[PDB]
Amino acid sequence: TQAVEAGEKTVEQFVQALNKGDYNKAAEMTSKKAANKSALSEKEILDKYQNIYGAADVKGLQISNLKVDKKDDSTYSFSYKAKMNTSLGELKDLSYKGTLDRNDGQTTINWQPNLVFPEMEGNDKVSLTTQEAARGNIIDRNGEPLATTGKLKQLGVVPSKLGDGGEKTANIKAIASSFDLTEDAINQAISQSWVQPDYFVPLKIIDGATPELPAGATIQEVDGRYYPLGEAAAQLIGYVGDITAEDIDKNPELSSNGKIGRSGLEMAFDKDLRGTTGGKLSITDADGVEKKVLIEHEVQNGKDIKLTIDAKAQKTAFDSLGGKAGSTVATTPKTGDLLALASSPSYDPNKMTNGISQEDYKAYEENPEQPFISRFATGYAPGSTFKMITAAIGLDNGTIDPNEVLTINGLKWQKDSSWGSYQVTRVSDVSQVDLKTALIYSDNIYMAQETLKMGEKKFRIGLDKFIFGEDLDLPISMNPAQISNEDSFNSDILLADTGYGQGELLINPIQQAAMYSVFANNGTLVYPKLIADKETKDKKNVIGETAVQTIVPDLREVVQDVNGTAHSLSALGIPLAAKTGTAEIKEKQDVKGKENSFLFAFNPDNQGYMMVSMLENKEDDDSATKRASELLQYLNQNYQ
Repeated sequence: TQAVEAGEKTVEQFVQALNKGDYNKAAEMTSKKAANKSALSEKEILDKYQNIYGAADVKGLQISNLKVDKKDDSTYSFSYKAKMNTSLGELKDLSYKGTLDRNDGQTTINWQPNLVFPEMEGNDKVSLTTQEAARGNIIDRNGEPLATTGKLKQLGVVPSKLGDGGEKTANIKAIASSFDLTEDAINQAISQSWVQPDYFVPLKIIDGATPELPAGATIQEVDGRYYPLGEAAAQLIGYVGDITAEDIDKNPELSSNGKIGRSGLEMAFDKDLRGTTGGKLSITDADGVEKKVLIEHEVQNGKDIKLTIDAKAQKTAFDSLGGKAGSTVATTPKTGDLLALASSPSYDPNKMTNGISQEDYKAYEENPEQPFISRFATGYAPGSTFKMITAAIGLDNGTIDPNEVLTINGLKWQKDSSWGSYQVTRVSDVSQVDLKTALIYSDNIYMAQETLKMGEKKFRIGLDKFIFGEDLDLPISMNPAQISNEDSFNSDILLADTGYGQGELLINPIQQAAMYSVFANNGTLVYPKLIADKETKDKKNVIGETAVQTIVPDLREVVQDVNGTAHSLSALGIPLAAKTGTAEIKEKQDVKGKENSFLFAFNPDNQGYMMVSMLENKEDDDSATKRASELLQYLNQNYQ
């Protein structure tokens, strides 16, 4: 027991040193090279672990069922079960045996080749064969490809077949002026460090038809991840990149020369799409002949993933933004299917995954509009579109009378003189404002007064019946919506601002479509759904059915009334109930009013579609309503 406990400590340190990848520290715990001792020296044990555990990508060696006895006077026998993770999976239940050595006051391990793998003997070799699994596809609700693996036309140049002098200058100009490529980049690619005279230097990937090949140009069809919608769904789908040496260290089950999802659904579903690597890890004889198989299973390709996205609605919603900063969400509000998740501006995922220069990558990250942001998953102030929620809350608790008319004089209003130089501002000087007039003209002073009349307690009681604080069950990384920073406003000004969707509210467009869905389900909140096979989840009795059948008739007037803020949508001639809205943000980059334009619209007859669009930091004379004409027509025809 005095030395049997110190012997178990030596086995614990030897296993730990192998687990931490430091094989030299484990080799120094072995006895000298002999017949009754260790079979190899210091550096020989090191190189054997570094080769075998390195080729199989062994990681995470942990043991159990450790038992150390006593064979001779200076020899203790140990044994333990162990498991490890390799390139082909898990090595469950491995019976290890060995003997210790209590020479002097330092116990060592009589190392044998059976400590690498159980049934290894002498000069036994280890081989590993692997077959890479094809990445699964991402399809829409109708089977259209959003992210598939197919053949790509690769344009390249051979420097030897270009010209010895003078002729090479005309061909580089003949290739740059025929494939829409930089004239100074074709010369730089053929003059890198890795380039040889007779090599094939790749350049650009031809998307559609291929033009005529000048002197030196040639096409070589290669395979790779292709995104048909391109930038129209870049933030949602994402892109895949080359797997690095450190990516394998975190997960040894990745292909050593495969593709790994870097963002979006390609990364959130990287396990379901990459499949599993097939092959065999076998111990062989000294002559190279097979002996014992440790792991073996066939290659299993990745499973396809079907979304609720509509490829046509996704491209229309993105193109309607015209490259401006903004986002658009289209849903079927009765089931929760996300028809389109557009974010603009965007980046090219095909150029991203098929070799991108670091100059074009710097343009993406240095763009002040930030095309890498998934704006449908970024928290914003909902804007004065939120006046629907504050009105519906006000109708349930009996605070707001739909027929009561407030008298508002001017464009600015403050409660008391204690507000200092702050005033709630409206755009239309309407003297007699009731609830219907406040929703048509988008009056902030009306809801600002009705919120203070309602009080903070009754306001939050109605607000807490929504999805504030909840984490939506979606494969999209996002933060939960919040009413404010703390559990109390502690400010009449902050309370009034929250009334018309300002203040410290933070709700991303996906969460907005969830809350606004109560107007298409008689007050029942329907949670959004991205995967097609998911079950519809709902939250009944968020607002009263009385408040819905009172606001929705008024929301029709926001489109039909000649002074309605969404009157330009009445040109469509379709049954529409909409609600506009703006939000003024005070950013510090250029001290000036950055205003965000919002639009919410849905079909009030069949509740077939629902849309929430936004223009971030909008230009002058621009709005989300000016751009929603095309998407609303498509959703009205195909989602009745």
